[PDB]
Amino acid sequence: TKKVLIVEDNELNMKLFHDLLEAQGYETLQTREGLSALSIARENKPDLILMDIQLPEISGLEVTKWLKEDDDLAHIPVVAVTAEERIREGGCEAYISKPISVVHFLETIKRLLERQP
Ligand SMILES: [Mn+2]
Ligand SMILES: [Mn+2]
Repeated sequence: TKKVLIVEDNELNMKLFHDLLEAQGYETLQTREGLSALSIARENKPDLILMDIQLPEISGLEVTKWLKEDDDLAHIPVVAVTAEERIREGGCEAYISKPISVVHFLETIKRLLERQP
């Protein structure tokens, strides 16, 4: 089963993302903090990271830089959740804007998670 690490401080958004991903048969890991996301990634090896760029304590883009600096985490695709240029340059594979489109969101994540090994 593929696992998606969701980094989102907002309860409503976290629940929406979790519900949508669970419906697809994916397992999820959850946290509201950028630093914790790094720790969790090293302890549970997620297959994709859904990163809110607008976290209250830190920029998700700075967290993404730390991910790319780690030899074990650099390969994990990161999808930014923003409220394209900056995100792509930051190391994110794609971006999802809010209000999010359910189909666009799922298509984007499946495209990155479901490809021949
Ligand atoms: Mn948020
Ligand atoms: Mn669940």
